[PDB]
Amino acid sequence: MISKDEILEIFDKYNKDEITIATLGSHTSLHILKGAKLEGFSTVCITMKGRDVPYKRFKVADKFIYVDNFSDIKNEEIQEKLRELNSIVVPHGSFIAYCGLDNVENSFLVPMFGNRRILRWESERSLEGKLLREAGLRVPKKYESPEDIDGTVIVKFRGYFIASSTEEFYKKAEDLKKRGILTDEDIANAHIEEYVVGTNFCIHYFYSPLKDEVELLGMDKRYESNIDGLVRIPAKDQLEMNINPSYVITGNIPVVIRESLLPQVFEMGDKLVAKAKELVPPGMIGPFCLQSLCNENLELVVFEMSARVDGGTNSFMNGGPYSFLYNGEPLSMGQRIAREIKMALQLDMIDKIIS
Amino acid sequence: MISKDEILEIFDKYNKDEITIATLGSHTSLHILKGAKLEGFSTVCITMKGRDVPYKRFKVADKFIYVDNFSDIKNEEIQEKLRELNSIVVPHGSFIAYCGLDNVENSFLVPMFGNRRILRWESERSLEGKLLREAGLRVPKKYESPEDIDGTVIVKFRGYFIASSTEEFYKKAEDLKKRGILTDEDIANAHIEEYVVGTNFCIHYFYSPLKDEVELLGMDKRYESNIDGLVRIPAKDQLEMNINPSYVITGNIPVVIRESLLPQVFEMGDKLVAKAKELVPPGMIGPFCLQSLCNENLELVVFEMSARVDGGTNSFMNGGPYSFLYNGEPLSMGQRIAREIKMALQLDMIDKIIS
Amino acid sequence: MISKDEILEIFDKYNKDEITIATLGSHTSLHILKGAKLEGFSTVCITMKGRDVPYKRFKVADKFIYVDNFSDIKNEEIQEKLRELNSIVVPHGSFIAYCGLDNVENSFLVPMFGNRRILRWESERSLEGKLLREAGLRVPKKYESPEDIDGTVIVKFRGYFIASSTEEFYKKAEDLKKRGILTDEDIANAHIEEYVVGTNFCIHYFYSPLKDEVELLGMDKRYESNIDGLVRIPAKDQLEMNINPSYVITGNIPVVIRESLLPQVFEMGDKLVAKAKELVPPGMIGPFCLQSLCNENLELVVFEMSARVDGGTNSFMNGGPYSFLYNGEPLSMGQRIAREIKMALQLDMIDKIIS
Amino acid sequence: MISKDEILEIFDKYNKDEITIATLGSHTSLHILKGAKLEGFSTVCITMKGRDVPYKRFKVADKFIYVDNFSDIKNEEIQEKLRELNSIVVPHGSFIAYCGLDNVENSFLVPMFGNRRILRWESERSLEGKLLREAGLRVPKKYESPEDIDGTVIVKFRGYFIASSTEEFYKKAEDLKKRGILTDEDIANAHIEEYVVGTNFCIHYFYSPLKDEVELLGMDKRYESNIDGLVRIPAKDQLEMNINPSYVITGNIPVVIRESLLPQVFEMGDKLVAKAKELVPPGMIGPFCLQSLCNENLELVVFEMSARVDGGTNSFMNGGPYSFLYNGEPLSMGQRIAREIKMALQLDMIDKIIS
Amino acid sequence: MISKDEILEIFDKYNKDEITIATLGSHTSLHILKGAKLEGFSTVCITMKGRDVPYKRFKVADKFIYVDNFSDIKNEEIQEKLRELNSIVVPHGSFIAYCGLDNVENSFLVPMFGNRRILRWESERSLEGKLLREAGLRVPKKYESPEDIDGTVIVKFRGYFIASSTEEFYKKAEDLKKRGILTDEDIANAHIEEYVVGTNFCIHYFYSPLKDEVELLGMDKRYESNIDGLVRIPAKDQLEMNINPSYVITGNIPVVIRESLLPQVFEMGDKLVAKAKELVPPGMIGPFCLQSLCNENLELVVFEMSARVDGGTNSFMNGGPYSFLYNGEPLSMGQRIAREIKMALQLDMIDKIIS
Ligand SMILES: Nc1ncnc2c1ncn2[C@@H]1O[C@H](COP(=O)(O)OP(=O)(O)O)[C@@H](O)[C@H]1O
Ligand SMILES: Nc1ncnc2c1ncn2[C@@H]1O[C@H](COP(=O)(O)OP(=O)(O)O)[C@@H](O)[C@H]1O
Ligand SMILES: Nc1ncnc2c1ncn2[C@@H]1O[C@H](COP(=O)(O)OP(=O)(O)O)[C@@H](O)[C@H]1O
Ligand SMILES: Nc1ncnc2c1ncn2[C@@H]1O[C@H](COP(=O)(O)OP(=O)(O)O)[C@@H](O)[C@H]1O
Ligand SMILES: Nc1ncnc2c1ncn2[C@@H]1O[C@H](COP(=O)(O)OP(=O)(O)O)[C@@H](O)[C@H]1O
Ligand SMILES: NC(=O)c1ncn([C@@H]2O[C@H](COP(=O)(O)O)[C@@H](O)[C@H]2O)c1NC=O
Ligand SMILES: NC(=O)c1ncn([C@@H]2O[C@H](COP(=O)(O)O)[C@@H](O)[C@H]2O)c1NC=O
Ligand SMILES: NC(=O)c1ncn([C@@H]2O[C@H](COP(=O)(O)O)[C@@H](O)[C@H]2O)c1NC=O
Ligand SMILES: NC(=O)c1ncn([C@@H]2O[C@H](COP(=O)(O)O)[C@@H](O)[C@H]2O)c1NC=O
Ligand SMILES: NC(=O)c1ncn([C@@H]2O[C@H](COP(=O)(O)O)[C@@H](O)[C@H]2O)c1NC=O
Ligand SMILES: [Cl-]
Ligand SMILES: [Cl-]
Ligand SMILES: [Cl-]
Ligand SMILES: [Cl-]
Ligand SMILES: [Cl-]
Repeated sequence: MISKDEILEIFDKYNKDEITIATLGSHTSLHILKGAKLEGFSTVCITMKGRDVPYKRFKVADKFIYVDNFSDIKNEEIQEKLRELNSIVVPHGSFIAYCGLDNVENSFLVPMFGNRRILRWESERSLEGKLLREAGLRVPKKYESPEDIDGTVIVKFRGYFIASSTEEFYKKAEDLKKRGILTDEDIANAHIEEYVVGTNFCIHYFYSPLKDEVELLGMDKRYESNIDGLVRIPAKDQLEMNINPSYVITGNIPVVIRESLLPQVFEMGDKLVAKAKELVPPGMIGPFCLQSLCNENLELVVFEMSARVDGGTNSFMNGGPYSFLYNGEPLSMGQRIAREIKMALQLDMIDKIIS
Repeated sequence: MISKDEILEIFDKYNKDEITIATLGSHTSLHILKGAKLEGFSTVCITMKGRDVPYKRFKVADKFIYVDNFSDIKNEEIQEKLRELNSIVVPHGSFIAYCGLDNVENSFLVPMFGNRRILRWESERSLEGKLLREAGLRVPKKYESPEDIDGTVIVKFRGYFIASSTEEFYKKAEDLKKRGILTDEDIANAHIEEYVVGTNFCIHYFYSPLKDEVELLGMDKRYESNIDGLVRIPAKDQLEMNINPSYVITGNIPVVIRESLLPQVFEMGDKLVAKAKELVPPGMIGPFCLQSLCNENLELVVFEMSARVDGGTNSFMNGGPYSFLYNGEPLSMGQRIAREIKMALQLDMIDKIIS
Repeated sequence: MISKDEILEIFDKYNKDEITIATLGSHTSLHILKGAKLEGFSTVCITMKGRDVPYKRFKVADKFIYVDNFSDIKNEEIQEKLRELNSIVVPHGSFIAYCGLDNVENSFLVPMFGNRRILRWESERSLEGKLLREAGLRVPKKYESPEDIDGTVIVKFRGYFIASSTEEFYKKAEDLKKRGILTDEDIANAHIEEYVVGTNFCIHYFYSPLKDEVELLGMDKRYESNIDGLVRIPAKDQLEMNINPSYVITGNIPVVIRESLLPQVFEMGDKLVAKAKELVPPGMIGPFCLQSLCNENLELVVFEMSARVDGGTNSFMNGGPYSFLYNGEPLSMGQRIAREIKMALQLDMIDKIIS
Repeated sequence: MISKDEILEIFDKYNKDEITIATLGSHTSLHILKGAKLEGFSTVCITMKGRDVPYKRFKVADKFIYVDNFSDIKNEEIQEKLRELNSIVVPHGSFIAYCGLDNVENSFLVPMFGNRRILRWESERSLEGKLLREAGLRVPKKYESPEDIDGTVIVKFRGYFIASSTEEFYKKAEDLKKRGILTDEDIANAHIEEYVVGTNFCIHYFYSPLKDEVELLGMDKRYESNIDGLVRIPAKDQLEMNINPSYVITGNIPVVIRESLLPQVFEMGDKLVAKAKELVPPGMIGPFCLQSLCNENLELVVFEMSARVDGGTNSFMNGGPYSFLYNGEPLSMGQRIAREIKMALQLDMIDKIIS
Repeated sequence: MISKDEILEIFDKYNKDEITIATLGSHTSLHILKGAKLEGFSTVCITMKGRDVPYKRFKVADKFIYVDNFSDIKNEEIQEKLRELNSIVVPHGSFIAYCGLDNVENSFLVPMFGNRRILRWESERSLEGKLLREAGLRVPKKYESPEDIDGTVIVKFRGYFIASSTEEFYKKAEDLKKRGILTDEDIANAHIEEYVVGTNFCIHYFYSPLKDEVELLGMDKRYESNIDGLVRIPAKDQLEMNINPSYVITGNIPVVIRESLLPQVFEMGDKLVAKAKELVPPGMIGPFCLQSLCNENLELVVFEMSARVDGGTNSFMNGGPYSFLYNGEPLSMGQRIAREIKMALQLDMIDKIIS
């Protein structure tokens, strides 16, 4: 429901000499907050007892807003403190979850960097797939039912698994059932897709509304448990084990793509951005991620996407190979975001970047 | 054919107050170009429609020379524009390929950073092997024919494969034949070598003719498709698949060697450089790479080498652990190259570094 | 035996205007030395013929103390040169080994950064396990004998191996016996523990006595041979091989943890530090490492620890994502150590950091 | 005559990927050019034999356009080279003079940073005085004729002189006549004004059209010959001399104002800018200078002004006390100008800053 | 009256995770505030309508506390806002004046950087002279009455004047009387001292309680009106004028002393600091200034001193020749102060630096 005009009129009651930057103490905040500081902003970190330390030892947050549980960040109490601090909020991962995405779309009355509406088109696999499909991006083939399985597939609902046949599907579905990890409910709605075999590049872009431009900021590959520990076990020993792959994100590892694939990489960000404009105006605002896999035909296949800032950006908080190129600075995505805010304020174009 | 005296006399007609740096928009250019800019140079990027974007959004090239296809970079038209811009060319990967290595050795009349002649000793496995062998470097054992196969071997001609027996060789050779990936022609000339099992360090060195010194700039490990995606599949599931490993370079990942192996690492660069002096004078000039594997006996075995700048340097465009040590700067290899140029110009020693 | 008062009285005869920083040319020294230089210190590198080059080409050491073999660093001759240079020694890895840990605890009369006593609690698996256990840290389950083996286990004594049964244990123990890699002596004392399956984070902390605070400096994952080369071989091909995993450290790869796990990460450093205070006063001083594995339940399990600086810090000599956050500098662990020294000298608190 | 639309249509035929920055090798160019380089621009310096060295040894210009005499910079030949290089021209001091201000206002068909029209309102004392007067700025009292002289006055036409009476006026007018320094022509048009006695602050501002804001960049005091050498002679000795003060600008000396006078300083820039908008639209664009004198009542009296960049900015090419405050950078005025250009290009607002 | 224990107990109720730095928008604040920001602090500027602009355009203050008149900064309302923001106050010049020094010594209940008590020993010429005299510093000779005048003297009470005889004294005293500038009241209390003829060095020191050390930060020479404008008038013309010298501080100019005089310069800071310890414990804390004159015998004579930060530090907000030497940074005095605060907080030694 949340209107833009409704948000622009909250921002107007804002002391424009004292715009702070706020976000939740988790996910990507360290460099969101550090990046604000580096751009001259004072930073507000929503945190809680037990989860505050890293924001305290990294000296990255000027003001803390402590909650009892991160769940409370939907409360009017917290929204008020945030408005009283003239904070623009930088959403992420974790913020959407603890706040709840409905609360974010119509209950969270705090100005927010980026296109609010577009946060749903990422929460929903149908919307996400629509966008990537309509944008004209390579996605893994979808499979309506386990009977369609005609190659290796991955099956999504931690409870992930791999299958090369309909038979293998239920064999495994059953396994994860008789072990409590999967309920017949999840198994019914199971999303089955082509298992793309290749190299992982989670590619972090920044669309600048001010500059009307898609920028490449960086790239990481996921570091997942247990899978990445599983495959570090020799095949002989893996076969002697009764173990299921899990794919819990635990970290990220820096990587750079082959330079001749940047034209492809940029086109992918352009296309996505150009279609998101039509489907969810104003479209992709600020940071977004294409989580892709490079098959052996040097084709990047997008198996997931983020419409906010993605966790992999943590791999370059001190800047990386790509973010450096612009101005030879240790530029993080957090800071890149802070700059857009800064510059928008300075050109009186805050309406191009908040919602 | 291209003479040095012939090149020095092209460079003389050059406005020495306006030396630019040129290269082709691909492979390693981003930091070749950015590194020039950082050293005060104005940069020329040879590019083409559709492949130009990343050099435009990274603001890394002052002048573009657009071609219809990168193939045209052999044309006299392009050579002239380059000479008229007082450009020293920085070769790479991609440049050799689109230009063609014959054209580079006797048809490309533009001054070029590094030892021109030595670019062949990298194109040819016989020369390369000679050099590494004569330099005194550990290389994987070669195998004349599939009958000699007495361990695990890798077989080179994308169409790579692994074999642990003569039988397995043809079994697989056939596989890649009946699937169009390999023609009996490639299979006949198949290069078979010891499969070295260990950790990948692509080690980037810089020989400075001015300083007469081998420098360590950085290290990456290859990120290859589909192999690195293949091995991320659990053994159980891999066995249920009918899939062949491919080894297409798609990216690079930063790594540092165990410090006690740097003496070995430096000796390897010294030896290579000292033998390349005798075999292909003036020898290794500027950037070169030993693509090695560290076996469990902490011995680095070189399975490949580059005599120009290697793609892995992209892993440290914002500088890395090793390039930092010299002056605490975010030093890339591109910039290290620009500096040599700069300094050579300033000491009037351009003849120690171009050809 | 070495007393603190005994060490403080060596340091007093020191020219406090000329404190140098010394360490051994290996392990982590490059950034220990570079970090000293960056903090204004003059640096002393103990080296030897053939192992000196990298410290010479990296221009990181002001004075070399050449030995015939690194073994000699216990000699009174070397201790004297070091005292005459007013050097505080920064221990590491390699230093403990060549010097010998007994020699370090009671024969090495040179001031040393960090808690001397605590270097043993890392050399001994019983002490180490006590500390991690008492600190309240997750460790892999221990197994008294091969008969207790009831899951996958790893077995430690290069000569490492994996087992999923008592039968498999001896099958493999025998293998490594009949191949000379393992003697019945090692096999008897074999340490058997739960094979933790997950993502490797070697987490580098710095306890500051001055600031009384645990800082997070960085993280790497080990790059080991042959294992990490072994698992890069396709399962089908691995099965056709007769090859044993080895786990020789050859390098390190940068990684960042999922941000929501930093509270856990910091608590682990706090707990360790708080227990080391009681067990080995003054406790953990300066750099220490928890070498952990993140299981799929996002629990970090510590399978090893260093009480001095760990080799992985080499992954961020030009600084990393975490070290950056403090002051936006390319901060290495070597430099972080130099700073503590510097600052201790300046506040006249050298007794909080040497021993 | 020169139209804006006329200029915007020259700029359109410009390759927007290759905008260079050009100016004349003199006056303030060193930091105009260096500041461009630092912002990523390639720089064009118009120079001539004998006057080129400092731009060559400072490595500040990528391309030189040599003229026979700086006078030629009006020629169509030079305008074409400049248009072909996609150069935006940055006017100064010296450029106006050698080019001639008429040629600049209607004959110089090269895009130019800042408000073209406003360059006249600085060439003419009547316009200048109007502006400062209408802006509401303190100026020294004007004196119609030598008979009005009722205090100390300075008299302007090198040929300057000071008078405290009508009698003294002609006494001195005669002196400079019978010595050839002044012709009866100059003496007739002599401008006579109140001699303001106080401290010199030449205050360099930057109006940003993008940010719609007046910024304080720096301050210098003039270093003039012979006056500043004259007054360094003891009074006793000066009286024994027959010497006339001259006021030839030879250099500049850095100074900072008393902080409590910055509100006054900023108001002066605001007022000037706000009136220049009405009188000469778009008004003051970019760099301008109020050359003032602080009387003992802490009132700043403007005795001169520049509507382009003023020579004093040379006092802070490595940045100064005020330019630092914004981002802690060594920010020069040249660079501040380059940034505006850069940013205007990036927001597609080149029409707010060229003419 | 204000107690330390009384202040330490205000600071305890402070959120130690959110210490801000506050001061008054004037005098030296720009670099006090900027220096805080650079050290990670969030900054509070007390300002008022009309005087706020420079702190707004320099983006140097995160939070403004607007007053109706700077006088109000004594109000409990303002003290509360400041305590609620966890602000340590950095006194200066302007702050003492608007707040009133009595209010500062016993009515201003906000923690304050430096030794509170010592602010009086600077307000009073008797205390100041005692300190400089007892410290063992060269001061100009004092003159009890105009009859003692036996050389050139300067006479202090804007209303300053110079005299070389008793006769000249009253001649001039009368002049400034019959012109309203001096009342018989001021003339009675007139302070008469030796006119020291030499070069002005206002020398800015920083005593660090943490480091127990006097540091040299920088040096400026005063730029005063009308005197410095007066002496720029030729002697002949000055004699034709009826003008009185005034000495209103309007600005500052950077200068460096002859290096061989630094031993003297440092001794002067040591002595002052060592005597201030005895006379006003804890003594000189943080920034202080010796405003001296170098006579021709290379002896520095202190004619004034500041016990807080002096306005001349504005001459090096981007750092200067001396502040650079420590760490090669553009270190201002504001930042040097912020660092002491930072570091004191980090070593839990806030009691060594506040009062
Ligand atoms: N189509 C696919 N082919 C191969 N691996 C995949 C595919 N989709 C996902 N994965 C692996 O499983 C992990 C979880 O996938 P997914 O849940 O889609 O990403 P996320 O949970 O981060 O949105 C991915 O990081 C990737 O490594
Ligand atoms: N002797 C070998 N042992 C194991 N792996 C190898 C060997 N040679 C090559 N490889 C793997 O195959 C990839 C392709 O090898 P190669 O074609 O020699 O390198 P490039 O194509 O980059 O010159 C390498 O990056 C390496 O990972
Ligand atoms: N409990 C475990 N589970 C899985 N892998 C392990 C375990 N312990 C060690 N390893 C692997 O074997 C390597 C050697 O382990 P260890 O010898 O304990 O470390 P280090 O030799 O560096 O002290 C580790 O780097 C890790 O990759
Ligand atoms: N009204 C004045 N009172 C005192 N000095 C002045 C006055 N006007 C000019 N001067 C001095 O003479 C010099 C030349 O003045 P002017 O010619 O107006 O400046 P410019 O030539 O730089 O435009 C100035 O730099 C200043 O030092
Ligand atoms: N003893 C002296 N000899 C010569 N000049 C002096 C002397 N004392 C002060 N002055 C000049 O007069 C100015 C005002 O002096 P004073 O009022 O003592 O300093 P402040 O007002 O800054 O405390 C000084 O900046 C200096 O230039
Ligand atoms: N790559 C990362 O480091 C990363 N960390 C967290 N996420 C995502 O962030 C969301 C919330 O993060 P968390 O559980 O740490 O609060 C999760 O749905 C997870 O998919 C990540 N992935 C993408 O944002
Ligand atoms: N490591 C890398 O990122 C990398 N990228 C490209 N190359 C080599 O560069 C040559 C040309 O590169 P490309 O196909 O991107 O134009 C290829 O033969 C490839 O082996 C690479 N390897 C070595 O130069
Ligand atoms: N991770 C690393 O790069 C690393 N390099 C060396 N070490 C340890 O350092 C010790 C001595 O090192 P070296 O063998 O290079 O002299 C060894 O016991 C080894 O376990 C390492 N691991 C931990 O310190
Ligand atoms: N302050 C300076 O260094 C300075 N240098 C040159 N100017 C002005 O510049 C004009 C041209 O300079 P020049 O003679 O160096 O080419 C002159 O009218 C002179 O008044 C200066 N003053 C203002 O622009
Ligand atoms: N040197 C300077 O720039 C300077 N500016 C101001 N002061 C002193 O500061 C006090 C208050 O300053 P103000 O009048 O700008 O608010 C005055 O007594 C003046 O002597 C200065 N001198 C010493 O602090
Ligand atoms: Cl992102
Ligand atoms: Cl290379
Ligand atoms: Cl460590
Ligand atoms: Cl200006
Ligand atoms: Cl001071």
